[PDB]
Amino acid sequence: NQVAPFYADHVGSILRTKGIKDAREKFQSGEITALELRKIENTEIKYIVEKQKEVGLKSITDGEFRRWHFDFLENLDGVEGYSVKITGPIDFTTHPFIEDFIFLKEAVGDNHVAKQTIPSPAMLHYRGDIEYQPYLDDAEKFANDLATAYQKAIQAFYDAGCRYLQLDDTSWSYLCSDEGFDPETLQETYKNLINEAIKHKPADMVITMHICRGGYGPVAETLFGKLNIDGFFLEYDNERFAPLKYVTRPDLKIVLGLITSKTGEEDEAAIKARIEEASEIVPLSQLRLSPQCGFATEEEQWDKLRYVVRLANDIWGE
Repeated sequence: NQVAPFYADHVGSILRTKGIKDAREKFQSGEITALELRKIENTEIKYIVEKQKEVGLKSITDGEFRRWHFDFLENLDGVEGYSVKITGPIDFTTHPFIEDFIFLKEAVGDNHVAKQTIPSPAMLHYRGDIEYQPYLDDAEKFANDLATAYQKAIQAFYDAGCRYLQLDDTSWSYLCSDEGFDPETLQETYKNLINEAIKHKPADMVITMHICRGGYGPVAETLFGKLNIDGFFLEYDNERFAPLKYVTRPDLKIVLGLITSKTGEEDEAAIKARIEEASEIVPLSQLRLSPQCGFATEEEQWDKLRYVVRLANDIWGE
């Protein structure tokens, strides 16, 4: 048991089955209609919903089967794909992700928690080409609206019954090495953007953040010390526990993605040691396990999940 991210949790995306694979093809082909492709998706999602439950998972997603990033953004007023172009004032009114959640929530039940993933608001700032004149003249203006667009977004998800929302942010990984563009400045615009975006976060709602590559050393100060997020899904390799754990908050749980979700190799004693090492820097009481990223062979997939469930079980629970 648990509340926020569970000892055995997962990023969210799941491998596309052949049903969803075949369908998405006939659609762009012209054989099936948008209003028709949804049904299959509904069947497929339902199939993966049960599987996450049969492996032991407590948090269940829709495996991002309907395809959770630029689709979410391009559905915000003032934004439209063509990357995403910001051509008007950012806003939220009626997003398609609301019914997709209601659907998921339906299939999950009351004995499990529905997890919803959307990109981080800072994902629009970067991968988005600002075209609007005002935002182009005043950056603060852009950040403000985008944050309200998110306050309203989150509220709409909450109202829909979401109690576990995750922000996928792959922007921090960029300013982690190599390189420059805007060093030592983005972490600020972003940290303030994120906190503002989730400023009006209900007490019973959990908002985790997936930092895709991974809590590097640089973006580790403002991330675990300044960011007002509940949990963090950090991914690690087999060969490296980085004292960057500036996490002083006894409620800031950080999920450790020690399970390879791409290859297949994998020692058990290594993971236990690795976690153990982490437990030294930050109490085991507030650490979680999961595979490194979201899955995206099927058999192998769920097997690694039951592996997460087994490990977290014999590790957590004292």
